[PDB]
Amino acid sequence: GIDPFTFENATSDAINQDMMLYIERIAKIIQKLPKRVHINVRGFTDDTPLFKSHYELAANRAYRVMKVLIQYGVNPNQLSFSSYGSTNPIAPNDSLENRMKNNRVEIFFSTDANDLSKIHSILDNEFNP
Amino acid sequence: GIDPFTFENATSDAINQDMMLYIERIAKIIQKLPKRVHINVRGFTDDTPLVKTRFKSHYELAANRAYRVMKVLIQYGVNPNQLSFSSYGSTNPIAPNDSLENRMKNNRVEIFFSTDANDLSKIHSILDNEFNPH
Repeated sequence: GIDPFTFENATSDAINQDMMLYIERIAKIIQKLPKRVHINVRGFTDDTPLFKSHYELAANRAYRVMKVLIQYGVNPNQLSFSSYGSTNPIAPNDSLENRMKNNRVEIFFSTDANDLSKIHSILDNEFNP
Repeated sequence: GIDPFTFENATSDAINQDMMLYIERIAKIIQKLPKRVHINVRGFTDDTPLVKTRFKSHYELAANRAYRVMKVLIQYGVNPNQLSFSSYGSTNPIAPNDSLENRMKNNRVEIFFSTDANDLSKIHSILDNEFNPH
């Protein structure tokens, strides 16, 4: 299914060419969804020491991804972004591997139950050969 | 006292030079505020039916207005963590949509501050210092 947008280094909001292409793919998918469906782009970090806060770094990540989605044709009306800083990690900040996991941006869908079926179907088909 | 960013007509999302200069003043003030104060950049339209535009609803036009203003604030150094944008479409007009000149007033972006009661005083002072200097 949809993987989060991972960031290569703990302290950067830079998006490499591979994630740029993956954001483009998701943008195109988003434009197939019902118009009443909105997308919240959520930014997170690990607890790597530092940007004057992890909220700032997360916000930049999320904002940048949102900007890329709009560049590739997602309607701004459907979009928002949010920063979660170093909170709500995918995994404890134990290892290199777990920390790297936590530096990411995730897509949340806002949908009624009818459109939820339609998103589900589109995503199930998009990511299953 | 502090005016909205008013757009040129019912369908424009263009930010002209006068508006860039005004957005820059607001970016300046934002960077002086307490870190706990956040800013919501709100976009609006009149209720004129959309013609000669790209732009399938007033919500989409209002969103691009607000988004574009927000991008400019960030260009001028406002921290994205303190920012969001919201589209209100043709809702919550400032003027009745009864005449052409009143409708034109509704095509705007407004800056909302999110603040606790203690920081509110600091914001007021900062706004005063910028927009009523002496």
